[PDB]
Amino acid sequence: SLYKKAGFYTKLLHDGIQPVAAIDSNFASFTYTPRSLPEDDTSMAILSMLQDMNFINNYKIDCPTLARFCLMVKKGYRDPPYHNWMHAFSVSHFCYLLYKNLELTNYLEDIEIFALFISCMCHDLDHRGTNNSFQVASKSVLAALYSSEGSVMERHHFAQAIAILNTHGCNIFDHFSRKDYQRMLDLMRDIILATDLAHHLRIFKDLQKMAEVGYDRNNKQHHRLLLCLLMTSCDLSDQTKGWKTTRKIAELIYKEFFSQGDLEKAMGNRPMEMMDREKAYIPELQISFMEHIAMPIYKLLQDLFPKAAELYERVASNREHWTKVSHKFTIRGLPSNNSLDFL
Ligand SMILES: C[C@@H](Nc1nc(Cl)nc2c1cnn2C)c1ccc(C(F)(F)F)cc1
Ligand SMILES: [Mg+2]
Ligand SMILES: [Zn+2]
Repeated sequence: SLYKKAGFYTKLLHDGIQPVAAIDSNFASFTYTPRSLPEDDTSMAILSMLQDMNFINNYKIDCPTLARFCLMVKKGYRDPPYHNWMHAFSVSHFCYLLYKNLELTNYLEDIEIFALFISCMCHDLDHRGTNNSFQVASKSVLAALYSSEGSVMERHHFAQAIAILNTHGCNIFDHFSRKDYQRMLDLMRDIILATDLAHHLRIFKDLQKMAEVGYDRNNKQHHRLLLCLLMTSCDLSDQTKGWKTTRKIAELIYKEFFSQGDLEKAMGNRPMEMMDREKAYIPELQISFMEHIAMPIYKLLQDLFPKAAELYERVASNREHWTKVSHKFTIRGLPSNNSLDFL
């Protein structure tokens, strides 16, 4: 359960921002797997995405400041199996794919899309590989700061994002007017807080109604709900990739969950069954997560954006693959080598 912080640029500045096609001809497609990209090329890819969406020119973003901001955000992640920089990078890449493939500009303001992308980058900053319940139980400093207000980790992720903006030479919004600077902070707060599953469970019935009635670009509330739905679709986007991606992410997520469970046992507390390596049956848990959480999110995305149908079909297909493969996975927890390659 020990996950370290690596701390407390020229290669990015000299080698100019790259055209996205030079990274991969499939870079702007829903079939691209951003986890395939070498970790050392991810900061360059973030810059390339912001340039391709024209955010650097439209918001007059200072490129050295942007390069420093990206490296600070990258260094802001610990190394648990799942909630690391590669997860934030892949979530950020999905936001870019929604911009490129759906008609985001016809649904949200440019500032809201910029905020969605920056939030994707920051949304799990300094994650400890433990959930909100653990913060409360371990009586952590984060729980002391935020438990009474809800969404402990998510409030921390946003505070970490703010601390980066406040770091000398990293303020990408420095030249913004007081009103626009504040709008960026408010958007980043609401978007990061939307990543708490408990918040998604609370606003579901309303997302279910926005799609039932239809999206209205003039309803300020429709903009807020959409950002919540889009942020959760970026968060769970590993489920929209190929079977091998969902299998590898299940391995990473459960290795992280099982480490929390071992830690709870060491503290003399009984962990949730899904976090207990002696009780959890991964295929059943994954199928339940896809049916209750991931599939309804992509079904809503499909209802609002017709071009998003392929995303929902891929999630449904992956859920079908888990059912069919379950007969070959006869054990609770993970095998001795922590790998699901046998599937
Ligand atoms: C922390 C993460 N939890 C998961 N739990 C399980 Cl059982 N499997 C998972 C994930 C993520 N990917 N997979 C495959 C999470 C859940 C819901 C959301 C939200 F709904 F809000 F979008 C955001 C993150
Ligand atoms: Mg999170
Ligand atoms: Zn996340």
